[PDB]
Amino acid sequence: KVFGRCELAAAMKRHGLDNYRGYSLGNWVCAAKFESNFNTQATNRNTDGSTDYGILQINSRWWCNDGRTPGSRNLCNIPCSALLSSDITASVNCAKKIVSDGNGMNAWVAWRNRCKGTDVQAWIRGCRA
Ligand SMILES: [Pt+2]
Ligand SMILES: [Pt+2]
Repeated sequence: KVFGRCELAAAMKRHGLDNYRGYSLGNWVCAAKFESNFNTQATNRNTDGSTDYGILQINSRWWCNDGRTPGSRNLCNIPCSALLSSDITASVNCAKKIVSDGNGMNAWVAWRNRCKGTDVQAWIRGCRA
């Protein structure tokens, strides 16, 4: 599924991301835009043996188990295929775990590089809610 920005904002808001650990909703929508282009099926298969999965491009070395990545920690306790679902709940829950395990949104390179310190509210501006 490829989300619209406002639809994704509403789904993320239903799952408690607005102001989760001090990160406003627009930050999360912006991260998804630049990680995956809002595409729940996105994958990036890396040369290090790992793969990035789903709307938030969560990596298979630390966070989810794809069976094939050296050094697997599976800290979200989920198969990586769960992060390719059309509903975002597993990706949201794992994103919350990523932050809970010592990280800011700095854990997402696209957030640091394309959302950090910008007008992230542009991603929710004009959305119904
Ligand atoms: Pt889909
Ligand atoms: Pt939730």
